[PDB]
Amino acid sequence: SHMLRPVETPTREIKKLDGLWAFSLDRENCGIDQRWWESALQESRAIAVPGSFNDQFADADIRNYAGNVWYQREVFIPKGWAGQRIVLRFDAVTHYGKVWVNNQEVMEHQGGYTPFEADVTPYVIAGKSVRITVCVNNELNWQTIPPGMVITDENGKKKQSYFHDFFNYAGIHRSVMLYTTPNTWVDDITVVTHVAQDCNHASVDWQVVANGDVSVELRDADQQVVATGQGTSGTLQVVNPHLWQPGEGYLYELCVTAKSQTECDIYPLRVGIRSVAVKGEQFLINHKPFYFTGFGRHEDADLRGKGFDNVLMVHDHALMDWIGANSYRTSHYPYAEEMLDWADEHGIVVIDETAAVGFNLSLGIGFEAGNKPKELYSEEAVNGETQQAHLQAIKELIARDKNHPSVVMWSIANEPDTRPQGAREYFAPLAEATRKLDPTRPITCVNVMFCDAHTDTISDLFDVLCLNRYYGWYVQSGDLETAEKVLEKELLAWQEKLHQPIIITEYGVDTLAGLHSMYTDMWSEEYQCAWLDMYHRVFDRVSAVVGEQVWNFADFATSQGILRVGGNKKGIFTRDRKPKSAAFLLQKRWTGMNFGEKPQQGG
Amino acid sequence: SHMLRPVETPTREIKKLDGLWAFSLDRENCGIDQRWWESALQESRAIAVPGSFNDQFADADIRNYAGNVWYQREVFIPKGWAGQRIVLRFDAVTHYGKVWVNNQEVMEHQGGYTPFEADVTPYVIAGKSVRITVCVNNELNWQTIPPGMVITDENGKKKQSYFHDFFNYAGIHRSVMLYTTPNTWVDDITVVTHVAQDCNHASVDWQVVANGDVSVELRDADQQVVATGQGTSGTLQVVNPHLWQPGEGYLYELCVTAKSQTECDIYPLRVGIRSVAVKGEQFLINHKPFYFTGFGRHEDADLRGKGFDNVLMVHDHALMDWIGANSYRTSHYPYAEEMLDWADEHGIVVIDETAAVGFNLSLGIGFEAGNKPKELYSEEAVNGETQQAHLQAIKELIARDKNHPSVVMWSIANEPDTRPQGAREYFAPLAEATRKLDPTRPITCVNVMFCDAHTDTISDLFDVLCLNRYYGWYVQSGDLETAEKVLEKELLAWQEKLHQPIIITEYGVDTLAGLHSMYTDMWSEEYQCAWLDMYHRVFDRVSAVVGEQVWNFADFATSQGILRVGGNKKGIFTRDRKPKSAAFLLQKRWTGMNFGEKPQQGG
Ligand SMILES: Cc1ccc2[nH]c(=O)c(CN(CCO)C(=O)Nc3ccccc3F)cc2c1
Ligand SMILES: Cc1ccc2[nH]c(=O)c(CN(CCO)C(=O)Nc3ccccc3F)cc2c1
Repeated sequence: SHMLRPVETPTREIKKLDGLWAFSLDRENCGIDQRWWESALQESRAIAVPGSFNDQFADADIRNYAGNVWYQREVFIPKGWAGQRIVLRFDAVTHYGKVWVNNQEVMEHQGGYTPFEADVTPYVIAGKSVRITVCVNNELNWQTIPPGMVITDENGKKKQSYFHDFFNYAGIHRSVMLYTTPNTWVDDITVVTHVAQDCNHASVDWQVVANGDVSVELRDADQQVVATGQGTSGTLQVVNPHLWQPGEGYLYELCVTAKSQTECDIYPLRVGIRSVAVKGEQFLINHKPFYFTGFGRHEDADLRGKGFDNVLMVHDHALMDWIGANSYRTSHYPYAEEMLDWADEHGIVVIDETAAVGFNLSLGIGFEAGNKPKELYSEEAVNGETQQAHLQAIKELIARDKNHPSVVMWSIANEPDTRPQGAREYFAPLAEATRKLDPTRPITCVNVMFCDAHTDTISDLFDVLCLNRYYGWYVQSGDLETAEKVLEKELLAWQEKLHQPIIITEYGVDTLAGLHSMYTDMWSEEYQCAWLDMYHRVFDRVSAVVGEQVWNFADFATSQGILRVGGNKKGIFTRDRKPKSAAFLLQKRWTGMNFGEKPQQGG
Repeated sequence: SHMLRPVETPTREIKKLDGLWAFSLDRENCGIDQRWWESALQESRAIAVPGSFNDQFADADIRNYAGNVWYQREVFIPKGWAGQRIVLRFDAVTHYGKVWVNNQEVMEHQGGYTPFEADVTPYVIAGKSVRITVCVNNELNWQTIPPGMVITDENGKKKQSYFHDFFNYAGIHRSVMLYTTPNTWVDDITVVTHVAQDCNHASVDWQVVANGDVSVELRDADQQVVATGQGTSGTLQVVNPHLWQPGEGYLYELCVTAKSQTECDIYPLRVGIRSVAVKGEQFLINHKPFYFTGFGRHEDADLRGKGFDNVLMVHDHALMDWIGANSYRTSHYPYAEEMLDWADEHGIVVIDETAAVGFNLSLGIGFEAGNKPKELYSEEAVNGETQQAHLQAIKELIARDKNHPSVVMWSIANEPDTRPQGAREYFAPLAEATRKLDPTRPITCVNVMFCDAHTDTISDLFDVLCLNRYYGWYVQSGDLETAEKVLEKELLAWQEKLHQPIIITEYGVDTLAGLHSMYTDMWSEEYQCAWLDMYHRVFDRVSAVVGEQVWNFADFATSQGILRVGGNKKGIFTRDRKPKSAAFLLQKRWTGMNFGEKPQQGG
């Protein structure tokens, strides 16, 4: 369906992200049989909502819970919403959630990171109080988008196992909200920006009205009409542009309007006039070679898990600003739009990624049998339905983010095993579909290291080569000398094989804050510096390398294991955002370069 | 003035705590002169708002900034607030704030932990947007509630000095909002709940209205009318009840109804049926010998400072609950109301405290530079204005929390130096006025240790004896063997002198998380455990001691100094809420007792 971020013009939001809701588990899964959405959640406890439910209660049982949980709260409908289209919207409900407005089911959704909404007008009376019950499921299987395997022992007690690194946090991670629109209302927009060697060109507009005549107009930062248009679906505006630039991110405003014989609708969409294209080994932005620096990030912090927070966001962007990072990838799932809005406004360049991580049965900490399917691409494991769900995930992401200028490329997935035979058969259609859905952005699929230049089967189907490389860590452990020979050899292989622009989208080493060593070995702050330093020497020798995104700006939680010391420690910053010495290393290299430009080969 | 916690039926809130305001510093203090509230803040940046401005940007020059900062924001006013009361309310603006609606100065407030509000109807138009500018000041001087001394050096820059331990966080710490009201509006309510010997008794209701007849109806949790009152002036509803007990905390809902011939105003007030008093050497909640357990706390956390957070609140309470804490103190300032709303609902007992802290001038080892007034109570320093401002502080807090059943006691001040001359003539009037503001709750002043039995001039004026003691820490450094003698010798010296209930409001020791020592010495977890043990042993032998609160629940930030290792480390939990070995020690002692019941000497 159509998706537009709610703003407040003839429209209005009652946030209802207002924190406190009632909360209780369903350990027996009799919540639907007993119709819990019909009565006050019995035996419930307070919970904060935008957030993960796992960490809020310092309870291991609640944290490791698999299955259904229930949220609930009563809210008032603004009396002034008398005759309006009243919509209930969840910016995210991790993995699955079903919604009842007082014994009337309105929604159902299967993906944890994108919004779903429903017209609740016929089920809400303006000025009264309603009972909103959400049932949330945090289970993964071979058709869910991060694939997964829910294991159930002889006792019936379920247990979630997955193939990605980060912890499987669940719950309502983002805002829920009631919002208003007139019965004639803009409900879908699509803007393509074009540019021709930086003096003028056009923005195609494509508008889906909920039954109205649409007019449109483009406004400066100082709010003046620089262009104007009429008609529905089709338009091309022409300009003398202030281009959206990685540095500043100048934004115009396209004000879309929907007119009945009786009702108006005004929707302002921030627009960034910029071109994103690949030419050979280069990633051109506004027809200029751009060099990515920054992080693979995560949505993760103490207490709130993947729950959104404005302070966290403000702080992290201050940090990424200080350190000199010009980019990042929404590591492994669509991030909260607030992030993309920030990126739009501050000129931050983003690699937007689906939640499609886990395709791989070969990332294992060995020697626990842990029978996984023997065929990755097979009816048991990654099958036709999976491909659909995957396709669906791509659709829902693009539908949401197609208009963000900050997004400079789509990432279909992260580290699938591309060796097995069905790999190319599974991904080819997804690469073609993605291009259909958005023709205006280069496409990528993040590559795991054991599917190297000689064994990978998929990378030619994409535009930019995004590599996850750990030479000197998981392999050639603690050996910088040989890791460097391999890294550079593998990069040159990829260069000559595909002649695409290479971005190292992951490189980093677990590092204990405060672990110092004269011998500069693996888990020490000094090693993290020596490692990163070595990678950088290599990158500056390889012309096709067009980007470097360190594996993790900050330590994050993972599933328990012998590889993970209370989580992943590849953070440049700790989880409470305190900088390891590598932070200062990067700030020198990144602030030291000419902005958005690859280093001549040496200082 | 009149303060009511906004709730939602004939009233509606659009929370302006939509994080992301415009923010800037005014290092030239020329914003007021240049009328910054008239246009958009130039040289601004996004800031999340609830929460301190200090830490959001990982910047020292902003963290330590003293002077004025500016918050700005725009907000559409709801169409449905057609001809209604529109009230702009800030739950807190640390220290000072001046507010402008577009160009209209609508507000001004000194005090940082209590709300203020005003009617903005004439300056706002429903259906339109309005610009909101807030000038926030963090400066502290002698006539301020947290007293202090700002020193402008030869250069044009200010540098704040103060006398309390915790860091001087500032900014908009709590919810800000627009909330609506009919023109006939309840604007004040006061409730006193008398009980006697636990079979039955009534509640006086007394309230102020904007011209409306009041239908006062008391309700079950089940919404059944268990009593009814009549008349805009008060009542006595004498029925047999369900007591608000510390264990579970039952709650009645007294609905207050104001009426005009044209408009009707409904307001639900949470009412906890309980009595509180001092009887000899006992604290009697519902006529029961109680025993306080818990912490002295602080509004403090990573990144956000003293800014409120639902997750943080949900988690901390999960901890206190788990560890066995049945009570705590709003240490050194009025906390956000949510904390008390939560305490009411969960039967959490709460010693409410004013921001009166810093009244003392001998409070450290200063190696550093002379002049700091000579006479604490003197026109130089703590004087007429300062007793006024102090009174004003007692007023506002009580005007807000007089109806919170969790509040079982008022704390006038913290660690005042009561040896100088004016000490007794200063606190006597305030001690008198407080009871005159609320005679339903006992009152205390938290005592510093160098005012001890033979030297404190001011304890007799209060009902309960609250003592901060570090006998094994600041003095008798690391000698549990003598620290015991002194402590008991001291406690028994207090008992015989005043014959009041004794609560140790502060007892704890700095402890580096992860510092272990076979020698069980200072700043080691082992020591912290041994120290707290030693105290418990002494409490267990003084029949007068009715309450124990460990020093801080969690490590927090302080001003820079030799005694503060990256902040006060006296937390039982670290700042990110990870427990020190003392947590499990307290766990066993606290949950191990009978609820609200002192051990039988020993145990
Ligand atoms: C050349 C080669 C061959 C085999 C490999 N196998 C691996 O597992 C990994 C680690 N992998 C990171 C991959 O980039 C990870 O994320 N691991 C993980 C997570 C949860 C449980 C157990 C786990 F090992 C690297 C790897 C490299
Ligand atoms: C018997 C005696 C005599 C003199 C003393 N002087 C002190 O300072 C303290 C410490 N005090 C806690 C009081 O309970 C504190 O809060 N200190 C502080 C804070 C910031 C900077 C420097 C600082 F010393 C105790 C104390 C005891």
